[PDB]
Amino acid sequence: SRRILLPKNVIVECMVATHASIWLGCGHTDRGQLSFLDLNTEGYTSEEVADSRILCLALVHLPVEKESWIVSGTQSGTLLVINTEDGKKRHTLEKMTDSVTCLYCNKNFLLVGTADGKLAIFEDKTVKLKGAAPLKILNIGNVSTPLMCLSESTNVMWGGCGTKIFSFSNDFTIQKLIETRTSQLFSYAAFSDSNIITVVVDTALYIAKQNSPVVEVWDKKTEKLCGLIDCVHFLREKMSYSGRVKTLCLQKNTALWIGTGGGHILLLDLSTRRLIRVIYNFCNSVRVMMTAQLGSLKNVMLVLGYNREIQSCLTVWDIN
Amino acid sequence: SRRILLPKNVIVECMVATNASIWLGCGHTDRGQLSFLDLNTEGYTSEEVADSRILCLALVHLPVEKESWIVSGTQSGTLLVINTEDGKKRHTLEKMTDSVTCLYCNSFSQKNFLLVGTADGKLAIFEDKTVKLKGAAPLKILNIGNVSTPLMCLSESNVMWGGCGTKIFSFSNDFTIQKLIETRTSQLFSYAAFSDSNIITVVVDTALYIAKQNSPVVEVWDKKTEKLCGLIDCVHFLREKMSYSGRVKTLCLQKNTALWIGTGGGHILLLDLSTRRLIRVIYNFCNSVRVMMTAQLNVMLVLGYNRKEIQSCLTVWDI
Ligand SMILES: O=C1C[C@H](C(=O)N2CCC(c3c[nH]c4ccc(F)cc34)CC2)CCN1
Ligand SMILES: O=C1C[C@H](C(=O)N2CCC(c3c[nH]c4ccc(F)cc34)CC2)CCN1
Repeated sequence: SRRILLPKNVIVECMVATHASIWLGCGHTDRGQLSFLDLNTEGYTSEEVADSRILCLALVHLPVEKESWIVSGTQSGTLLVINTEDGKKRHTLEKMTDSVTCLYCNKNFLLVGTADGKLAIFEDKTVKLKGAAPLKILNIGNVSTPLMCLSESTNVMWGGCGTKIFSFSNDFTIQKLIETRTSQLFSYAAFSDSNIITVVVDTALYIAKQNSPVVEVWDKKTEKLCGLIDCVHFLREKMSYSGRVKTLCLQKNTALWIGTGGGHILLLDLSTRRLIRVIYNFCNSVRVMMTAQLGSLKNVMLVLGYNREIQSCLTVWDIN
Repeated sequence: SRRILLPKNVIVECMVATNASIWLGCGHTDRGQLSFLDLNTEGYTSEEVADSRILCLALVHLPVEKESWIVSGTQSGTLLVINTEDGKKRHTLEKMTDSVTCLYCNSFSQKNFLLVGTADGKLAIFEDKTVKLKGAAPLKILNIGNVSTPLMCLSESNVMWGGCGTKIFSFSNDFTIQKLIETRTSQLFSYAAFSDSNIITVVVDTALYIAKQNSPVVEVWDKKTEKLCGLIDCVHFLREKMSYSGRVKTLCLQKNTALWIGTGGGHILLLDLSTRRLIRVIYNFCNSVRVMMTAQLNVMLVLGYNRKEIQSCLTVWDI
């Protein structure tokens, strides 16, 4: 494990590693600032690239053309595309009707979730073209529901929109549309009515909600709540822990990492439904937890957390 | 509303309401001490009536015979029966094979019965007319558990429900266990450790609301399907001073769709069972809630204590 300290008062909204260095979208500013951290030298440089805050980052790599583009999704709905080699070669795709609240890479596609519950689908070969429009736009929700996340079993894709879990495929038509507010009977009502912030797909769908210590477990086939993981109880068995879930992350098979707003990390064995390890006070608050392929067969876990004046830290370890 | 302080260091294990008055079994002693509190004068009297701690109490009222008997279940298995009018009229019934952990008066159409739950998971049944007979033997003894599982609670809505270990049992007129639900399976939704704990209380309404030992979770079970149909987590109800354990000590159903939950921290939550929402919260009512029951003269009686010195209080209020 190696801990890299970012420059003081830097806030990271989003993060994307490149196959070592990471591209970061900054939250300490109202404009669109893109930063770049060299994992080796710990070198940090930044640039103001867009008028509004960069909320999402997706790296779009095109093998046939041997080109990689870093896509930034801003608060105003801008899709800014910068070439990873030459930064001078940059442009914007069709501007979204609302904030870009999600960016995911799926033939390959660039999926865009918006604050008004829309999903824009671009193909790899379309990302390269200025002002390029999507193949289609899926109106899943409304202006009061944002499309926050996307995931896959690792075809069939799963995403979160408001309090709903949705699935789509090759045809790009909504298949499963599960209302999760139904968990109110087993979970605390306020947590059930919160918007889905993250989704992880294994044998079931594990979902986290805004300001909630409860991870809801849903069956993919029955479309019913088949379980609950309450971080408040896993942490207490010091008593003041909010246990709010900020990040959900699957490791291989039957292992789920949970990062809390109070800066704790819990690892659960899904096969035995038992807490393996808890890392208390990892930092003051855990923000992002993701897997990254950094080189040839170099697979690593990245944790972004911050301390209390803000001090953001990036922890790196080999995912065994 | 009013607060009646008991003499300093008096500990109440059990209560039964009967001026308005209450019979108390004391927990500040290793012998059987039966107390009496006049709820009007606040007058307190007690007497050492048995050799071991009184854990349970029940009033057996025979309106035909025009008599009333207070039944005390002790730590050694004694069922001591005392006449409420003449305390010199007293006798014991057949001694139980272990501690008396539950006493309840129920009716079946119409006959009335005294139900005796034991620490070795047994249920002895005595018809009301049997209770006035010295050394009387029960009508039937049902083995629902073992020495590890105490029959801790008994309730009704005629069908009797109870809890023995982590199993919920049901029985009717025939006195034969009908439904036997394993609750350890709440583990998928509830925190496993809470699911594995023994049942300490059961309330019967449209569903079964069960509390478990050292648990902030009220498990809600469906009588017809015999499957979990809800959870009421008191830690989250109290939080939305975040350090509350929210451990359930008592459950008491008030009239039509309203449940009172008394916690170890001295808090009382009131929930509307039809809207599943919280009506009222009484934060730091006392330091810790022990007993919560309804008495027809109508009134809600709460027994709490504050703490080398213990001060028990009784709070009474018109419903
Ligand atoms: O769809 C399925 C998958 C089910 C399964 O095997 N699952 C899903 C439910 C999961 C779950 C519930 N409660 C938990 C508490 C802690 C914890 F780590 C995990 C859980 C455990 C894995 C079996 C039937 N069918
Ligand atoms: O026969 C029935 C009635 C059941 C019902 O209607 N119930 C049970 C579940 C209960 C419940 C869940 N979560 C809560 C949170 C607070 C609170 F006060 C109460 C609850 C109250 C409603 C349905 C199946 N079986």
